Amino acid sequence: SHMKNSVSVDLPGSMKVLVSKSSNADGKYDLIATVDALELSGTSDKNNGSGVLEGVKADASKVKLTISDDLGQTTLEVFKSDGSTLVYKYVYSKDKSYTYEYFNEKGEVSYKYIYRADGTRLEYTGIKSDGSGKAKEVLKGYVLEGTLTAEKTTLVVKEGTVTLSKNISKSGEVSVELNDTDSSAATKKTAAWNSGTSTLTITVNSKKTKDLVFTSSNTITVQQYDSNGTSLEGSAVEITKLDEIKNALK
Repeated sequence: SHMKNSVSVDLPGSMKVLVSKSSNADGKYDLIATVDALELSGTSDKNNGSGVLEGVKADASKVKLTISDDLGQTTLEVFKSDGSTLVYKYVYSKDKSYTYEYFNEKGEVSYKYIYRADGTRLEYTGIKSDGSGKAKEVLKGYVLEGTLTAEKTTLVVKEGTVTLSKNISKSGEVSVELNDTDSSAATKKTAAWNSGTSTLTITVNSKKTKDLVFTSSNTITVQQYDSNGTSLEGSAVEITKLDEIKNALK
């Protein structure tokens, strides 16, 4: 793309926009960019690169790029020729976090990919009209699997008669629970969640055995209690594979 008497500005998602050095008789600035092979254009009351740019594809699809007033976010929408039914949509921030969505012929979401600033990911596949679907969380060393519903995301790990469930609410709040179908007092596992420290403490035969901590870095650590069940010993150790979570549930 080209523009007489202009300045190039770098944006989130490794995008670029050209903006005029000075305003026209109506006090406005001209904008131009090329995105995924198509030229978009617009005008703005501001001089920094922010505003709305639009274009139209060969197949009649309508494309719209919105650059936030402080340059911290970009949104790219592709609609049907009606200008309202979404085909796909993606959003980048200056910290490198990013979300991509695809839609069915009715304009309802069917797939969603989320990349967090720390490099971990959430992936939702086969999303239905009722809001349900398959869910996967991709961490450093291993992947967790489960389901999406209208209320929340639930990731599940099973070992023998024990089931561990990691819940994530609409707003990203994490809580964890454990249930064991074993009847014997000698071997049945139970647990207590502390929301104030993001920690699950496991008990067997009335005594504390270990602490599993669910950290702000999206990792899990394990640490054992002494043989009396009184104090933690050694140092906490970071989990690196799924089999090590299963080991902790034995």
